[PDB]
Amino acid sequence: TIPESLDRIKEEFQFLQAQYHSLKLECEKLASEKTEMQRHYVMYYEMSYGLNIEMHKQTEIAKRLNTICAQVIPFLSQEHQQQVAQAVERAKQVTMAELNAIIGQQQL
Amino acid sequence: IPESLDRIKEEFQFLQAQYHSLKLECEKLASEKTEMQRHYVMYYEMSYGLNIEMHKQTEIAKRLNTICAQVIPFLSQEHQQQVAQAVERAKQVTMAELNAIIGQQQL
Amino acid sequence: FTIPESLDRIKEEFQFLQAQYHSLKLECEKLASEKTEMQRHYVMYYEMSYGLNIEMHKQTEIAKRLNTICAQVIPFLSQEHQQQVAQAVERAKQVTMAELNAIIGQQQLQAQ
Amino acid sequence: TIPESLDRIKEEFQFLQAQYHSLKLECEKLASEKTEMQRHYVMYYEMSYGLNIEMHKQTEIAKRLNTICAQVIPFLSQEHQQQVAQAVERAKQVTMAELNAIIGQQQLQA
Repeated sequence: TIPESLDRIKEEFQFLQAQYHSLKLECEKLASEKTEMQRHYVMYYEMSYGLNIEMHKQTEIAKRLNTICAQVIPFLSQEHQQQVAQAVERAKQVTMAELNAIIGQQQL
Repeated sequence: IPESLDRIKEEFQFLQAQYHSLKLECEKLASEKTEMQRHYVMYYEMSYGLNIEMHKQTEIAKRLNTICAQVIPFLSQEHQQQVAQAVERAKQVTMAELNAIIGQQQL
Repeated sequence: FTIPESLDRIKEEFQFLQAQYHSLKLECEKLASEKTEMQRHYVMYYEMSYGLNIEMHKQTEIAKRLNTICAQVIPFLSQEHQQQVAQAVERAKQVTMAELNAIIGQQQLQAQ
Repeated sequence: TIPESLDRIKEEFQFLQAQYHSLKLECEKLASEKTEMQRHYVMYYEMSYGLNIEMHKQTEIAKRLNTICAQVIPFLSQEHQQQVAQAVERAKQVTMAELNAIIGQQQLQA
């Protein structure tokens, strides 16, 4: 009709307007979340890089030390060689037990 | 009257345009946040998985130092000199070396 | 934005307009009746105007004839008497408003 | 439901406009006409009155004249009475032809 159509238009307006509102807040939350996520992302990236360097360094040092020991072993007594062989053998034996054990020692 | 209906129609176009644009931008934002959440997760478990190996290598290193230091006084006086210098040579890493290894590992 | 203050404007103006259309319609609808009354009264008074005209001319001519008669047959009578009749004729052709009022009042109250 | 309703409003508003316009027209024309009929009504009312008066006058005069003619009838000749009675009977008798004729005369006269 005519007086019932004019109310229909305003009703539709209030509804649509509400939609734009909720959408706006919802998108604001997306700005916040995306930003925070970005911060954390870059953070753990830098972590990955910096730790990768260290890991590589320690691997290298270890390799070197093993070279020294392996090339300095024959310059020893037989009874010694028999011992340092297994000593080196277990020095390269590292388990998650010891691992997390010293992890907590590091964090505390 | 007729100059007032067009206010309704035009303002409506204005509003729906706004809502449409905001919808588009918002969907783009969902895609973005989800994508960098994926990236974040990836680099998180990167951090963890690398940290494990790092501490592992550190521990191996300390142990090796222990042996090569405790089997050093059972060594020769002219030899202990060589081995000590060698130990202090091994625990010494400059950026050039690590660079040279990084390049070597990614090909 | 003033979309809600604009939406009710057209409502107000609408019912305003249709109110005017209503009032105008009843006014015109009455105007038809009044007009038909004017017309009817007109045809009545026209018809009666004509019908009365015929009678007026008739009685005019009758009176004329009768005066012609009385004057023409005036000298064919007594000498002392024609001077009386000659006066009766004068007072006859003289009609006063009082007499009129009398005749009308007689004519319309015998109509009841 | 929006772009199909706005045009509906505009359309029916134009409709209403047209309606009121036609009505306004008929109203004006009815004012003019009703005045035209009221005027005629007045004119022929005044005419009715003005003719009524004169008719009544003539009828009264005729009545009196008949009275006189009846009164002096016995004072005339016995041979004449039988003529003047007939004369009066002919006078108070008007046919539509005489009406027609004299109306014609009074008209083409002035």
